Amino acid sequence: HHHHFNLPPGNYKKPKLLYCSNGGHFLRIDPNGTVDGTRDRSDQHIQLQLSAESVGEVYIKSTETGQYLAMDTDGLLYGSQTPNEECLFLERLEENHYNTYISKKHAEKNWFVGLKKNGSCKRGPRTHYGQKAILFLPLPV
Repeated sequence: HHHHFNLPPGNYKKPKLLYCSNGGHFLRIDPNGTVDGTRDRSDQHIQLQLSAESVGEVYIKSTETGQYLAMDTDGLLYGSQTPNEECLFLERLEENHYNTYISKKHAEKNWFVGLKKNGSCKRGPRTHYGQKAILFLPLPV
C-alpha cells in the first residue's frame, strides 16, 4: 500500500451528493462527460451512486446518466460510459471526518479527486494531502 486504511463510516445503500467544503460545490458529471462542481442543489447531475469493488475501493456513478467518474492519464476527471481502471478510487477518511478519493491507477503519485474554490476540478498532479480541495462530505440526496 501507498496509503493509510482509515475508512469512513456510512455505506453505499443510497445515492449521495459529494459536497466539497472548499468552495461549497457538489461534484457534477455532465451528460457530455465534463466534470466540475456546482452550488445548485437542484441540478440533476450531482446525484451519485457509490459502490464498493473491494473494501475501500469504489466506483462513483451518475445516477442520471450512468457515467462513471474517472481520472485520465494526465490527471483530468471525466465521465466514462463504461467502467475501466481509471474509474476506481480509494475512498478514505481524512482529518477524522471527511472523505477523500485517490485515483487507484495513480495512487503512487497521490492524485486525488478535488474541486477548486471556483468550482473547477483540480488536475491530479496539482492535488496533494493537506489540501482543502480534496475534502468531501457525502450528503443525502
